[PDB]
Amino acid sequence: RDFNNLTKGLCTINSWHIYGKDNAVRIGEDSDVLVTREPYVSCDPDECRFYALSQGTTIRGKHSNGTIHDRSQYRALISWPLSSPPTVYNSRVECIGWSSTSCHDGKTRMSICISGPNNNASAVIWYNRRPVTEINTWARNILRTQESECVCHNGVCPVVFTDGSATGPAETRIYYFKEGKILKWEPLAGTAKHIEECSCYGERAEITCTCRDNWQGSNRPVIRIDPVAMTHTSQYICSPVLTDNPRPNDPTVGKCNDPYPGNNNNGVKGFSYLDGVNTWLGRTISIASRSGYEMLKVPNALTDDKSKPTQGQTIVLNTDWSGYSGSFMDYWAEGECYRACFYVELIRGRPKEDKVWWTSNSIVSMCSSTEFLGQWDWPDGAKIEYFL
Amino acid sequence: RDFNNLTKGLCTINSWHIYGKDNAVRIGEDSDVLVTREPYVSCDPDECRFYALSQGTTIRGKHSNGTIHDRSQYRALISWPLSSPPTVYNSRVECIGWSSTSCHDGKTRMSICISGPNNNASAVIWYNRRPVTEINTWARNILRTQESECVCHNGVCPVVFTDGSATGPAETRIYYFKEGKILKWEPLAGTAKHIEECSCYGERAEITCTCRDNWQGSNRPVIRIDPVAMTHTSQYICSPVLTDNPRPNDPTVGKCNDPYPGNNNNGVKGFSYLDGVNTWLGRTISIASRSGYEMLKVPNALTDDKSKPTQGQTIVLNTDWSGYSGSFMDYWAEGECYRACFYVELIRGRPKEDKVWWTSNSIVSMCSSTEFLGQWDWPDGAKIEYFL
Amino acid sequence: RDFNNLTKGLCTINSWHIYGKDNAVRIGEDSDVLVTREPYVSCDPDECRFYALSQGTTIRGKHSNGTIHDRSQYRALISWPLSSPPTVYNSRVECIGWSSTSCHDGKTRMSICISGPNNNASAVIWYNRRPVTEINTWARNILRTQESECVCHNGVCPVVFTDGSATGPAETRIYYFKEGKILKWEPLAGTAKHIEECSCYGERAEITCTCRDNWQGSNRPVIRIDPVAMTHTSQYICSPVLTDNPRPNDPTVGKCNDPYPGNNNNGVKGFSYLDGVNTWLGRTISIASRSGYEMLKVPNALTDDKSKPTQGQTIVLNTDWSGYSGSFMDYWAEGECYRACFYVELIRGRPKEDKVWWTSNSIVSMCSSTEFLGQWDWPDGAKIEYFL
Amino acid sequence: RDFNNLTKGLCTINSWHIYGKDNAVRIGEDSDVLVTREPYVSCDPDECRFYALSQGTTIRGKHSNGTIHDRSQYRALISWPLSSPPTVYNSRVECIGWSSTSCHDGKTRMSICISGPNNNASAVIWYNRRPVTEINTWARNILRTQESECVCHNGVCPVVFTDGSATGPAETRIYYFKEGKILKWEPLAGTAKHIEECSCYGERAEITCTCRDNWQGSNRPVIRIDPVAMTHTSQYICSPVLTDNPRPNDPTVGKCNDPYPGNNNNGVKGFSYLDGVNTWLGRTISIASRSGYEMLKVPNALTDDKSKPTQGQTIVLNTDWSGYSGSFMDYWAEGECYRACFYVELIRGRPKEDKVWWTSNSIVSMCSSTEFLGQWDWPDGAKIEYFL
Ligand SMILES: *[C@@H]1O[C@H](CO)[C@@H](O[C@@H]2O[C@H](CO)[C@@H](O[C@@H]3O[C@H](CO[C@H]4O[C@H](CO)[C@@H](O)[C@H](O)[C@@H]4O)[C@@H](O)[C@H](O[C@H]4O[C@H](CO)[C@@H](O)[C@H](O)[C@@H]4O[C@H]4O[C@H](CO)[C@@H](O)[C@H](O)[C@@H]4O[C@H]4O[C@H](CO)[C@@H](O)[C@H](O)[C@@H]4O)[C@@H]3O)[C@H](O)[C@H]2NC(C)=O)[C@H](O)[C@H]1NC(C)=O
Ligand SMILES: *[C@@H]1O[C@H](CO)[C@@H](O[C@@H]2O[C@H](CO)[C@@H](O[C@@H]3O[C@H](CO[C@H]4O[C@H](CO)[C@@H](O)[C@H](O)[C@@H]4O)[C@@H](O)[C@H](O[C@H]4O[C@H](CO)[C@@H](O)[C@H](O)[C@@H]4O[C@H]4O[C@H](CO)[C@@H](O)[C@H](O)[C@@H]4O[C@H]4O[C@H](CO)[C@@H](O)[C@H](O)[C@@H]4O)[C@@H]3O)[C@H](O)[C@H]2NC(C)=O)[C@H](O)[C@H]1NC(C)=O
Ligand SMILES: *[C@@H]1O[C@H](CO)[C@@H](O[C@@H]2O[C@H](CO)[C@@H](O[C@@H]3O[C@H](CO[C@H]4O[C@H](CO)[C@@H](O)[C@H](O)[C@@H]4O)[C@@H](O)[C@H](O[C@H]4O[C@H](CO)[C@@H](O)[C@H](O)[C@@H]4O[C@H]4O[C@H](CO)[C@@H](O)[C@H](O)[C@@H]4O[C@H]4O[C@H](CO)[C@@H](O)[C@H](O)[C@@H]4O)[C@@H]3O)[C@H](O)[C@H]2NC(C)=O)[C@H](O)[C@H]1NC(C)=O
Ligand SMILES: *[C@@H]1O[C@H](CO)[C@@H](O[C@@H]2O[C@H](CO)[C@@H](O[C@@H]3O[C@H](CO[C@H]4O[C@H](CO)[C@@H](O)[C@H](O)[C@@H]4O)[C@@H](O)[C@H](O[C@H]4O[C@H](CO)[C@@H](O)[C@H](O)[C@@H]4O[C@H]4O[C@H](CO)[C@@H](O)[C@H](O)[C@@H]4O[C@H]4O[C@H](CO)[C@@H](O)[C@H](O)[C@@H]4O)[C@@H]3O)[C@H](O)[C@H]2NC(C)=O)[C@H](O)[C@H]1NC(C)=O
Ligand SMILES: *[C@@H]1O[C@H](CO)[C@@H](O[C@@H]2O[C@H](CO)[C@@H](O)[C@H](O)[C@H]2NC(C)=O)[C@H](O)[C@H]1NC(C)=O
Ligand SMILES: *[C@@H]1O[C@H](CO)[C@@H](O[C@@H]2O[C@H](CO)[C@@H](O)[C@H](O)[C@H]2NC(C)=O)[C@H](O)[C@H]1NC(C)=O
Ligand SMILES: CC(=O)N[C@H]1[C@H]([C@H](O)[C@H](O)CN)OC(C(=O)O)=C[C@@H]1O
Ligand SMILES: CC(=O)N[C@H]1[C@H]([C@H](O)[C@H](O)CN)OC(C(=O)O)=C[C@@H]1O
Ligand SMILES: CC(=O)N[C@H]1[C@H]([C@H](O)[C@H](O)CN)OC(C(=O)O)=C[C@@H]1O
Ligand SMILES: CC(=O)N[C@H]1[C@H]([C@H](O)[C@H](O)CN)OC(C(=O)O)=C[C@@H]1O
Ligand SMILES: *[C@@H]1O[C@H](CO)[C@@H](O)[C@H](O)[C@H]1NC(C)=O
Ligand SMILES: [Ca+2]
Ligand SMILES: [Ca+2]
Ligand SMILES: [Ca+2]
Ligand SMILES: [Ca+2]
Ligand SMILES: [Ca+2]
Repeated sequence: RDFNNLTKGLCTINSWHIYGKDNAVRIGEDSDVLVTREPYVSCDPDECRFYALSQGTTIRGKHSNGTIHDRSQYRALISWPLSSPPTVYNSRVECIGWSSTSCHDGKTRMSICISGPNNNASAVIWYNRRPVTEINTWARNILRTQESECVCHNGVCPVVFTDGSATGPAETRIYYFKEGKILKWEPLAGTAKHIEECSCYGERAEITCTCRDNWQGSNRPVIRIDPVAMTHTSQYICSPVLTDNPRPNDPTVGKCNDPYPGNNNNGVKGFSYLDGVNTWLGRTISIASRSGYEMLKVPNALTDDKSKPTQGQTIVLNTDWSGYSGSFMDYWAEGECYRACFYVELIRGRPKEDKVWWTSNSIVSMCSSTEFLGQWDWPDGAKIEYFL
Repeated sequence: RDFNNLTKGLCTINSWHIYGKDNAVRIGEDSDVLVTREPYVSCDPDECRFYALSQGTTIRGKHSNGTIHDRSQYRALISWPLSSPPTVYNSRVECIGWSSTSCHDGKTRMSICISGPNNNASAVIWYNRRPVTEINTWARNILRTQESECVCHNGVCPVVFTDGSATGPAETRIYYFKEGKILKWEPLAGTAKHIEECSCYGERAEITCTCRDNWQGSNRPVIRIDPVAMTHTSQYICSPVLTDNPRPNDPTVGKCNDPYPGNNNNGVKGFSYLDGVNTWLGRTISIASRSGYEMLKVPNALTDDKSKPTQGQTIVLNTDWSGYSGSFMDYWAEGECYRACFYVELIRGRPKEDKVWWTSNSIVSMCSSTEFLGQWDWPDGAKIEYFL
Repeated sequence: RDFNNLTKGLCTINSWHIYGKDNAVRIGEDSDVLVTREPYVSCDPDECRFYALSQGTTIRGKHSNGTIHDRSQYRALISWPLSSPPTVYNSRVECIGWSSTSCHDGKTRMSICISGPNNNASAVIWYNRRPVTEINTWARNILRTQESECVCHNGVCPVVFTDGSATGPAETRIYYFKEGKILKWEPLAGTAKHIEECSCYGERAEITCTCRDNWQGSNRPVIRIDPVAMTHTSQYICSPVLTDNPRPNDPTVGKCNDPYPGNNNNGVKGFSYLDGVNTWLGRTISIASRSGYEMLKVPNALTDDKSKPTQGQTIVLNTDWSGYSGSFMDYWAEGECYRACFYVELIRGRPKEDKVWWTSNSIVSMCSSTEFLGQWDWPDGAKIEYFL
Repeated sequence: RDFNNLTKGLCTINSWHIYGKDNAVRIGEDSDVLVTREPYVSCDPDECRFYALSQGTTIRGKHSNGTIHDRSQYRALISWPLSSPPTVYNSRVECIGWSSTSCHDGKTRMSICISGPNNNASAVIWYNRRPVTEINTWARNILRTQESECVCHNGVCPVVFTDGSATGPAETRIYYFKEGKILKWEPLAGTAKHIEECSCYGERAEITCTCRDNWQGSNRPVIRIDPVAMTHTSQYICSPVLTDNPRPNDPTVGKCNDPYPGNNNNGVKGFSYLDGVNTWLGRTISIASRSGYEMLKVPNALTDDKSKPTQGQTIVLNTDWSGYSGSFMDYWAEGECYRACFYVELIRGRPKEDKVWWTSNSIVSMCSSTEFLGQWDWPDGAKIEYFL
């Protein structure tokens, strides 16, 4: 109807309740479930759906062999009903490509897919399910974007892209789209030194993105965007509670304007909700691999370089595989505040489970509760041996 | 449009006509049908659908091994088109969890799913397909609810929950929700001594629930709710025609305010329509197991401790497996009265049929007729041997 | 919107064009297609769909063994998109039972399914997808109905039922329903001596049904109904071009008011369009079995006992299996006349092809053209050997 | 709402961006994907879908054996969601037949399917999903049409048909339909000597069709239609850049009004966008077989007999199989110009890959960009060996 405006603040997060879970790998053992990875969740004014990058083959299909690879001509951004698995028969293709983002502006949806060879990729921006704008690679080195939803404010939907090295300085740009057209773009500014896969959310006319510094940081870079002025700033989460992976053990003091050292050229897409005392960080339990997942309440994590946890909640046990994680919220829910939500990608198969030739995942998603709810762990649930 | 009000009385039940049957286990022998249990039926103003707790795997899938277990992280409340089987491709997830209830208030639907470990479960109340309220376990011992539809009156939808022992006194609460928010809750009152899995229906601004006294009763406890005053009473069906299972043989006089003895710590979800002479009780034919199913007209069963049958109808032969049963009605049908309906869960597999490693069910459902219709029996129809 | 009225006459039939074909058995060899039989086609104001009695199992499923049987608790009337096959995932259950009819009155649809044991069957009449009326068996000997669409005029939808012997006089009734309620019913009148499976159509406020005299007639009985006066007449098609099956060879003079002799206690559901010179009869090519299918223009067939063909069109070769056939028309099409249509059930499996343990069918459907179109034959197309 | 009018001109084509890709053969290796061929794409005012001629069997199905054949009673025009594969469960049958065309006029869709034996075929024209007009074969030698979308202007939708020899002069007709009824038809005029499978598009009240001269031409015949005057002209693309297949090597001067010689009695459906300097031609890279695919910017190709490429883009490598290609545009997109689009049919199986007994394809589709985008190649992606 009218463009949505980020007029509410976040609800108080006292715990996390189960929101969605598709048990895709369990079900796909004996049904036509597509192989995927890089999932996320995004809402329309009347529905919330699961999203992911399909690999263009079912898990039991022979073409599942080799799906550990990230970029192929057989990938596409698909969406499907909440908590259902991504099947051949219920998956709606939003666009073709191996890197994506998508968000609804209140009137209709914008989806972006990047495709092409490493030195000649291009982004196609779709709006109202039609292609509207295209952007060619500017650094000719894997043009790539969020892998989770973007956020809109009065028609303006900022999106973070990176083109260039994954192990040195790269060329990150913040594009401001409206109805799929480019209003403006700016090069990354601030103190974040490397940006990849931003996880964003909005509240009170401000959009916050927690990203991945693949080059040197084990703390996460943060980009805060003003969608009206179409400007931004960047820094790192100050807190010593490190949230990338792999990462060194937690120190007692973090870094606010530089990558916290110890691990180079690697990382995992992640997220956080930075809202004063109502601050919660997500991270893998393991400092070595994408194992387990927990939420930690770390008051003022963004600005306090000595901030430590005051509460927490385990989402996935350290004895279970996790993966990417990102933020989304139902901006069209009732009430006076936006309920923070996130999803965790539960990766199965290669490289951790190499008895199978494929790599896929299932999804688990939670939203915040003002109650202090009891906790459960939520594993993918499949038995690899069944696939042998 | 407007909240539905229970303005009609029940139609006269002179017999039962076939309403729906999904033949899920038969069909699922060679199609992607989800393993389920704890099914029910519930209507929206423009459609009636089947509901159940999925086990997050197909019947032929290898992950079907172990589905005799009731609570796992892979369960979810799903709904699907009337008389179709619950397939991977047509099942809509309403929420995640291992205990549920759901009902439409005339404007939109409220669904409730409980999840978590035994000592830390929580209920999430969804309204208009969005999470609205959460309730943490109060007795830290398997927070659980109806496993069949709730009933609404002018926006108020009462729901019965139990937390605590299944073999001694527990903490049952009646919650009064409106638009997914809690208006009030009260602890169970009256003479019912233990409450589990209430089966409810409404007529003339009163909601009647027939439940399961797992601890000591072979007669069924009854909770009658006033959704306007938001108050209730409880007692037992007085009739000597005992309807739980397992149960002792029928005596000549029942008990009105105490559990009828003979069988402890066990039972099955069941239901009844208590409307003076127009009273009909459902029960398994077997007093020992979930075998067979019959409807018995027992005038004034609720208040007459010597009431015996005056008419009956066999639904499932004693040589066929039955299971849970519950009430629902299409509150949005035409006419001057509400047509009583019920479903019977036809459980197949473990523990009765242990040649297979799974446990699932199909559904059969009937509604009342003012005619005196001929009767047929309605078995699940599948051949276990085909699954070997 | 408003009830449809049969205000148009039939279009001139100069030939038949292909309308729909689902290739169900071919496709079902490797997909989840339900076993069916007794199919038909019926239109809603905005869509035309295929209908049939499912057997509650897929063709490749092990439960397909035994589907030669006509009445079981696993059957149901299902409908699905035009020319798609009846799959587990796209079939919508209209009601439960082993004999049916269905028709749209312009506002909504009425569907009728009969179920139960041979001596205690009952019909449930659904309207607007809700059960409204029930009728108990009156002769306690396989209450049965059309197996093809009924026809409505200003809300009144007549339906022909038969209860009683299939090899002697039976009790046939014409019920006049409106909004699923019984307005009136009358016992069969006229000279038709036995009635089963009527195939009907309407034009100019008159409904014509061509049925099956199972007891003695090889010519087909005809019931003409006035839906306003709610009265009818019956006779036989006078023409010597005999259209039931099995049947004796064609004579030079038929019978107008009595069954044409030669074959007893057997037959096949069939149809015709009786409109003066614009008269076309359908029939199997074989006089011995349900083999082949042809349309013959037989001017004044209904009233001329010496009428012979003046034109024809082969639909299915005598070297291919056919089966039931019936009439339907899209009463909501544009133009000044109703275009006559029909379907032919292409039965595969038992008893003619007993190397497989199942019995199913596919559907082929045609409508009339005012052009004189070239002809093709339309076989089921499946290879039984593939199923071995 | 109102009939669409071709009021815009083509957007400037500076490159081609990926639009859709269904990876049908890859996915169908382990899911119920229908065997097809002769695909295309066509838009409705609110959705764009993939179209193709099904073979009435899945790829893994045993009935896939023999699908190299073009005309059978088991074929049908089906459509399905953009970039999804054509599955048994998501494919909507538009009509029955082995040659087709389809287009939306702004209000509703017209679909045409031709069926029958070679000497007695007939076309049935459907409008608003109902059969409206039928046309009998006029030359009794494989009545055939476009195999890609038609184009409408103010309700008038011209369609090119050919009946007669494929290796000598034939009888081509241009039919002008409106609401599925024939307004007028004319015999082919101009200098094109043989016409088959026209690929059309519209801009500024003119419809341009690039077809296939199967008899003698390696250059492509072009028919330009005035849908208001309902008249046309025909010629050949003058350019020496030859675009049919097989074909001789490119000369330095082409032919404007006669077939360019060198290859007889063969060809492939193809297309082009003829718009002055904004002219782009599609063609297989191989001059011998349906291998590879490229787009070439050939300014004034239609009228300049010496025109050579000034820019290009590879779509499919010469080491990958291609096939048919055709034009379509989303006439209902926003903006001031129509964005040129095309699809390429990626044929797999027989005759090029005869280790399998079937012939099918997948689809890849692109639209133009005003940017100069980097290029990628888009193969079908399946491994034939997996099917052995
Ligand atoms: C029923 O359900 C309820 C609701 O969930 C359950 O109650 C919950 O219980 C949780 C577990 O006990 C609890 O979560 C913990 O909260 C701690 C914060 O609370 C405590 O501190 C504050 C502040 O002084 C007090 O006010 C408060 O009262 C508590 O005492 C967190 O500190 C916990 O997280 C830390 O521990 C877990 C291991 O359990 C780690 O995985 C996590 O990463 C944290 O520890 C690491 O990081 C810190 C920060 O840098 C380091 O100091 C520390 O050494 C650890 O570092 C190592 O490990 C990390 C990760 O592997 C690695 O990166 C690093 O390098 C080091 O190797 C935890 O979050 C909930 O808050 C609580 N909720 C409520 C409402 O009560 C209840 O138990 C359930 N009931 C039953 C019967 O089960
Ligand atoms: C065509 O269709 C029609 C329509 O369905 C068919 O007609 C129906 O026929 C039914 C079966 O005959 C009939 O159902 C029975 O009705 C009895 C009530 O009617 C009779 O009593 C009244 C009152 O005096 C009379 O007015 C009336 O005229 C009749 O005489 C019920 O009593 C029957 O239920 C009892 O029997 C069945 C076994 O058949 C048990 O399964 C059931 O539980 C009841 O019996 C148990 O319970 C009582 C109550 O405590 C005990 O007293 C008794 O000993 C039994 O207890 C044992 O078993 C239970 C269960 O296992 C166990 O818990 C306990 O411990 C003990 O071990 C039955 O309901 C329909 O009413 C009738 N309908 C109509 C409209 O006529 C017709 O036959 C069909 N035609 C054909 C040709 O098939
Ligand atoms: C391109 O397509 C066009 C369009 O379809 C093709 O043209 C069509 O060709 C058809 C076949 O030739 C033709 O159909 C036949 O029409 C006959 C009627 O036309 C003739 O008679 C009239 C009247 O005098 C003339 O005006 C007219 O010009 C013709 O001469 C029918 O009589 C035909 O049906 C009879 O024959 C077929 C066998 O071919 C039987 O299957 C059928 O049942 C009819 O014969 C039986 O029944 C009669 C009636 O009782 C008996 O008299 C007779 O002995 C047969 O009885 C035996 O068989 C039956 C069935 O098994 C059994 O029950 C009984 O006991 C006996 O054993 C036939 O319908 C179309 O009308 C014609 N259409 C047009 C517009 O022209 C064209 O050929 C195609 N082109 C190519 C190149 O292929
Ligand atoms: C990142 O992406 C960008 C964007 O895609 C990439 O840049 C693109 O690069 C393309 C390949 O280099 C280029 O495409 C070529 O363009 C040529 C036209 O440009 C040139 O000429 C003009 C005019 O003088 C100049 O202005 C311009 O600057 C260039 O110099 C075309 O001529 C090319 O097509 C010809 O070559 C290809 C083989 O590469 C053939 O397949 C094709 O059919 C053409 O050649 C045949 O046909 C002609 C015409 O008759 C004959 O003269 C010739 O001998 C060939 O004939 C044989 O082969 C055919 C086919 O098999 C057969 O039928 C015949 O009988 C003969 O056997 C080609 O289209 C893009 O334009 C360019 N785009 C842009 C915006 O720059 C960039 O490289 C990528 N970056 C990286 C790092 O990869
Ligand atoms: C979001 O905020 C903008 C204010 O900028 C609102 O957009 C005014 O809205 C009315 C109705 O659409 C128009 O008459 C104005 O011209 C609108 N736009 C602007 C840019 O001034 C918008 O309505 C708000 N969204 C919601 C849901 O209230
Ligand atoms: C079919 O015929 C009946 C005439 O009997 C029409 O029903 C009059 O229609 C208007 C609008 O619905 C009302 O004000 C009258 O009272 C209607 N009914 C009767 C029974 O008199 C009906 O509209 C016709 N159907 C169509 C499509 O025109
Ligand atoms: C466009 C692309 O390839 N994205 C990939 C991303 C990228 O490699 C990383 O951001 C370092 N540059 O890494 C991962 C990953 O599981 O780690 C998966 C993504 O598919
Ligand atoms: C929440 C839960 O576990 N419910 C289970 C219920 C419960 O055990 C009983 O109410 C006794 N407490 O029993 C049964 C059962 O088939 O008997 C199945 C339910 O899944
Ligand atoms: C209700 C019922 O059984 N109908 C059956 C019908 C019936 O036997 C016949 O009308 C003679 N009475 O016959 C046939 C048949 O293929 O011949 C199939 C139907 O399923
Ligand atoms: C109606 C029909 O058969 N069309 C066929 C067409 C035709 O043979 C050609 O136009 C020469 N006449 O050829 C091809 C082909 O792959 O080459 C496929 C089409 O199915
Ligand atoms: C089918 O059922 C019959 C009868 O029970 C049995 O003899 C036969 O072996 C069965 N065949 C299969 C393939 O199940
Ligand atoms: Ca399968
Ligand atoms: Ca890092
Ligand atoms: Ca009990
Ligand atoms: Ca007969
Ligand atoms: Ca040629």
